[PDB]
Amino acid sequence: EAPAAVVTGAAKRIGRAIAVKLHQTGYRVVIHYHNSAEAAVSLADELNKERSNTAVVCQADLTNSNVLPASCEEIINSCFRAFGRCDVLVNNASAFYPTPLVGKTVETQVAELIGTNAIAPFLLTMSFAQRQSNLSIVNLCDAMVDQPCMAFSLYNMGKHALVGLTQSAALELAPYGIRVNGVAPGVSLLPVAMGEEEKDKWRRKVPLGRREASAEQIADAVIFLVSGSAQYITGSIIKVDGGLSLVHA
Amino acid sequence: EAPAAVVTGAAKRIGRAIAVKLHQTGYRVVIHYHNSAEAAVSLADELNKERSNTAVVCQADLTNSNVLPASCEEIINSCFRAFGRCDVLVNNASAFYPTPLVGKTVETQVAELIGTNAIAPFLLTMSFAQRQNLSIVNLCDAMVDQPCMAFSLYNMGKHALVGLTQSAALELAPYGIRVNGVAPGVSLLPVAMGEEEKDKWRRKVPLGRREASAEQIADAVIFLVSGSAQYITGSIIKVDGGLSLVHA
Amino acid sequence: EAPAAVVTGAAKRIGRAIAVKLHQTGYRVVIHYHNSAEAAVSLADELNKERSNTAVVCQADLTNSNVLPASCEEIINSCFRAFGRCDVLVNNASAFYPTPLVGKTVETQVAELIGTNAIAPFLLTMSFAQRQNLSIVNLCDAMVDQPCMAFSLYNMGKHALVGLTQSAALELAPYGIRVNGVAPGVSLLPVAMGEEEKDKWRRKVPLGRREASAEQIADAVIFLVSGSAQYITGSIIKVDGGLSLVHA
Amino acid sequence: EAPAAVVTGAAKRIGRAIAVKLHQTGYRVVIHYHNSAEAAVSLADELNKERSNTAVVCQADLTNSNVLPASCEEIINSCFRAFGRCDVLVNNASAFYPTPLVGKTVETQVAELIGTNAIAPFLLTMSFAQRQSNLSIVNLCDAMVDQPCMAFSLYNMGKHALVGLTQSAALELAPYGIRVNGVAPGVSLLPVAMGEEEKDKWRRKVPLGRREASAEQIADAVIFLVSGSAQYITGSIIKVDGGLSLVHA
Ligand SMILES: NC(=O)c1ccc[n+]([C@@H]2O[C@H](COP(=O)([O-])OP(=O)(O)OC[C@H]3O[C@@H](n4cnc5c(N)ncnc54)[C@H](OP(=O)(O)O)[C@@H]3O)[C@@H](O)[C@H]2O)c1
Ligand SMILES: NC(=O)c1ccc[n+]([C@@H]2O[C@H](COP(=O)([O-])OP(=O)(O)OC[C@H]3O[C@@H](n4cnc5c(N)ncnc54)[C@H](OP(=O)(O)O)[C@@H]3O)[C@@H](O)[C@H]2O)c1
Ligand SMILES: NC(=O)c1ccc[n+]([C@@H]2O[C@H](COP(=O)([O-])OP(=O)(O)OC[C@H]3O[C@@H](n4cnc5c(N)ncnc54)[C@H](OP(=O)(O)O)[C@@H]3O)[C@@H](O)[C@H]2O)c1
Ligand SMILES: NC(=O)c1ccc[n+]([C@@H]2O[C@H](COP(=O)([O-])OP(=O)(O)OC[C@H]3O[C@@H](n4cnc5c(N)ncnc54)[C@H](OP(=O)(O)O)[C@@H]3O)[C@@H](O)[C@H]2O)c1
Ligand SMILES: Nc1nc2[nH]cc(CCc3ccccc3)c2c(=O)[nH]1
Ligand SMILES: Nc1nc2[nH]cc(CCc3ccccc3)c2c(=O)[nH]1
Ligand SMILES: Nc1nc2[nH]cc(CCc3ccccc3)c2c(=O)[nH]1
Repeated sequence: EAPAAVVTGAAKRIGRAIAVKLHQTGYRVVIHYHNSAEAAVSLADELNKERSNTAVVCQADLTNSNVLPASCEEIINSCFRAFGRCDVLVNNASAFYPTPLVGKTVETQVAELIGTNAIAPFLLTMSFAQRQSNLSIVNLCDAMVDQPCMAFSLYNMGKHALVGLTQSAALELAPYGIRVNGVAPGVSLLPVAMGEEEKDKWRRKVPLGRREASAEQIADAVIFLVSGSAQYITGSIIKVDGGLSLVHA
Repeated sequence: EAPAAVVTGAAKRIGRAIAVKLHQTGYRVVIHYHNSAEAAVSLADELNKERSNTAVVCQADLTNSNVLPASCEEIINSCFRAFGRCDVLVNNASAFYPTPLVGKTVETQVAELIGTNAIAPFLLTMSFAQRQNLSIVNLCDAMVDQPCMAFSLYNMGKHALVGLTQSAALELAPYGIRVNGVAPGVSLLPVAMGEEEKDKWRRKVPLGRREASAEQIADAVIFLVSGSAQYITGSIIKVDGGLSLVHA
Repeated sequence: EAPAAVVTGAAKRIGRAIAVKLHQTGYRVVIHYHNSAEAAVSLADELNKERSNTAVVCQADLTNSNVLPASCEEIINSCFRAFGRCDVLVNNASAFYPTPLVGKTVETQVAELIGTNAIAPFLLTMSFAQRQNLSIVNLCDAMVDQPCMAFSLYNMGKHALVGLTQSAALELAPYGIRVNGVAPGVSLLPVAMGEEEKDKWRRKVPLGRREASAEQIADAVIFLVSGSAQYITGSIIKVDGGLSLVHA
Repeated sequence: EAPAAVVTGAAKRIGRAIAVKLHQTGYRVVIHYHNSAEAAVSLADELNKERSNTAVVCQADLTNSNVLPASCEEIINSCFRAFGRCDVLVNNASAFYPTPLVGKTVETQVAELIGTNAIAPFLLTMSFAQRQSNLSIVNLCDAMVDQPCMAFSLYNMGKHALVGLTQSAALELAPYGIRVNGVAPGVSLLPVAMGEEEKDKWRRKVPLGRREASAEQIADAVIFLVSGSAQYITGSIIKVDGGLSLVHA
């Protein structure tokens, strides 16, 4: 019987690449999405045509609120309903936008940036563990946490809290045989609204190849961490940044 | 005239010591409190006896909610109202208790632990910078990489505080605002904790097999706000007696 | 065409497991040794039984001295003489004994601990890169920030090795050479160590309450040299089962 | 009885400013130098003029060799000889030059960069503690240690090893009442050999003030760590870099 994985924000980009690669490893996947309904349905269709009844979709908003604990519990329950088990959780969904210290209200920004990056992963970790072999959780972090982008405090705080969770959950869930790890990209798939000249500026900063990581290169590290080649690894953050975090100003 | 300082959770323990020591150095102080009104007033009385009209109190819940941004804005305004200036912000207030992954609802635990430790300091930082030797000092934790068992949300809150310290230091540097952290290991142990558990933590400490007094924590805060630290920003000073260096 | 790998201290324990797994993956291997001649030769015969002329041995002392650069140049050259190429360098050889701050002379301790853990890896890296999916893997230590009592020089050697990993990754990236690290917590425990002391360390480990097999360490090395890690440089992968996260 | 301090590389720049401030704090100082004989003697004069019998000089090469343990033993002995006590050790002396992986022999480069930045500090710490209130050691580290200069491997390795010494010695010497800390400058007094356009390039990188640290601002952090306001601080490294280490590439 095939193991099952939950991947958050899996409709497109890096989340999709992780969902695809986990499926290619033989996982049945729950494809979580928020707004991207068509891309999520289309991804599940491509994976179900490869192997029938191996991909389902699951809609949930991961913004912080008093109903968020129930939304996260349902995401996890949707895996057990469709596949009868949950072996892997991948915390990939993330809001990303500036919040300068000097549109959306601040309480909305806080709820989205901390909710998606830290609080939902915490509640998803709770539910994953409480619903319970090679069990593992993989958190999508940020290799640039110590060298943050200007005016991204709430986003930076969220990813720092995610490092804390990864270490805290690794310690506490180790007796239960659940490994908690992280993957930290530098520059991978750049924002869609980012101009090409701004893209190349960041590409030129990368020592290894002067380019960004492909989504597949991120998914490769996720797949290593969930495999039997990493059975002793827990509380480890693997940066996949091509040397970006090593370059001085 | 004299510089003014905002200290959150300043009625007792580490906050009180920071407030006293800032006052002794010549600062006028806002003593923020949530539940400890009497203690806050009695501290203010003691400081006002020393120098008239140099200490005020301020009440605010720092739990995460829809009204939190306004509460943080009024704490900062309270400093400008009393003293006409705000030079130092000390983010000391902090909820601390366990949250097992496997009583208070989880949404309330999130609101208090992430609220007091990370979100309130974020909102106070915003208000501090917006209203302008200016410095902010965040009360971190030296055991962030070696967390207490079942203290996930608290650990998440303190990790986020490190992130705020670094981000704020970067963004506020052009404005002349320095942002630093002080990370206690074991200082004044929780009032609830038992003597047995207290002495266990004390023997772990390489330096003197004792805990830090609150004023040893305050000494590091006093250094960071002074002219001796004019070039220091984005730094976190451990005050743990070597505790974080000890293996399992 | 089959790639080639140099593994230092490959006669026994972790280095042997790394040598075996690299060979099983399709690498031709230089098995470096210092004193363990019989074990190194025994491994080479084992591997050459599997595939003919795919393993050679290389004797060198990796203590710091004026002949160390020449020795490291010869180790790298032996891989080219045997196999016509050098694709992978694994710095595994390591001296490990206490050096109290308050037998060997101190200058021998400095030469041995800093030589094997830091200086030889630097000199091997120089010779590796100068001779050119190229990668280097350095054997670090997950407990580098929570060090064993009275192991100063060893801790210094391992800290310096983290420095080399980061510096070489930055500098050799234009050449397409990746430089990474594997950091074990508790793996294969010392040979003469009593099971009672062994169990004290095993009990410290959150994951499974046991030490890492040499094969589990080798697994992270195999991943870092593979095509699944072609964007990974300057990274240090902990294989410690959550040990570095446990407070005193 | 006024306390006594050893400052290595104390004839010029940061080391000199540390020696001066310590003297102003009431310490009697040993001025260690290697080649700056005129500057060291001149400094001892100035300090002895202000307060008689408070300053001596001590010449020593801190390059790694078999005689280095003896040289370090002698530097400490020189403090006990002049002042009858030794309360503070400041490890400031340091060689700083590129060692690309692809003018001196490599063996000489290894000996100077690892010797001065790591090994001599280790042997001085050993000799200091062997001869033993508020006793403390301050190691001059580097804020840019995880974001190193290109082609500075051996220097960077030496500074990394110095962080490890600071933490190891703090742990080990704690039962003896000896605190061991570090100060990590980012951009401070820029090297003499550097061009003025390079200097401005580095100055522009600094978030706080767009300038470098004066030697005195570095000395202020050293003075704090040796004082009674830091008697619970051990194994801590204080960055004095004006936020430089927080700036991404
Ligand atoms: N891309 C990079 O260069 C880079 C660099 C460093 C770290 N990372 C990390 O790696 C991961 C993947 O990166 P990425 O660039 O692929 O991320 P992304 O495209 O910016 O976001 C991934 C998904 O998150 C979901 N999401 C956003 N807000 C949500 C909300 N409020 N509730 C529920 N879902 C929400 C979105 O799903 P829907 O489209 O369905 O709404 C989105 O597709 C992220 O966690 C990121 O932080 C990426
Ligand atoms: N104590 C230690 O050994 C230690 C160790 C590591 C880190 N630290 C850090 O150092 C700082 C001070 O330590 P401490 O032990 O003195 O802290 P504490 O006693 O646990 O809390 C300090 C104050 O925070 C306020 N507070 C708590 N919850 C609040 C809420 N929901 N809204 C508004 N205010 C709230 C309280 O004020 P009211 O009484 O008025 O309600 C309390 O007096 C903290 O940030 C802590 O994380 C301390
Ligand atoms: N085992 C663990 O629990 C653990 C924990 C943390 C880190 N590590 C790291 O992982 C790596 C391997 O661990 P291990 O326990 O297997 O190592 P180890 O047995 O202690 O040493 C490995 C080899 O190093 C060689 N060596 C020692 N001194 C040498 C010298 N002066 N010149 C040349 N070679 C010398 C020896 O080769 P010969 O036999 O031929 O003399 C020895 O077999 C090491 O780098 C270690 O620091 C291991
Ligand atoms: N300046 C900065 O921007 C900066 C940045 C980061 C870290 N730091 C650290 O802060 C400390 C002070 O910096 P600095 O710029 O003042 O250093 P520096 O001027 O480059 O060197 C300090 C002293 O070290 C001595 N020295 C050099 N090689 C020696 C050897 N082989 N044996 C014995 N002594 C030797 C020299 O003494 P003599 O003149 O008598 O020969 C020199 O005066 C250093 O440890 C440095 O690594 C400085
Ligand atoms: N969720 C999310 N989180 C993120 N963290 C970092 C990124 C993109 C990396 C980047 C950051 C700043 C400028 C150019 C490229 C990113 C993203 O695109 N989405
Ligand atoms: N807010 C707050 N935050 C805190 N962090 C740590 C403490 C108490 C000291 C301590 C630290 C680590 C383990 C046990 C006890 C503490 C506290 O008493 N209040
Ligand atoms: N070279 C070498 N380096 C090492 N670092 C750490 C170890 C063994 C792990 C250990 C360290 C201290 C006490 C018990 C077990 C070890 C070893 O066995 N060999």
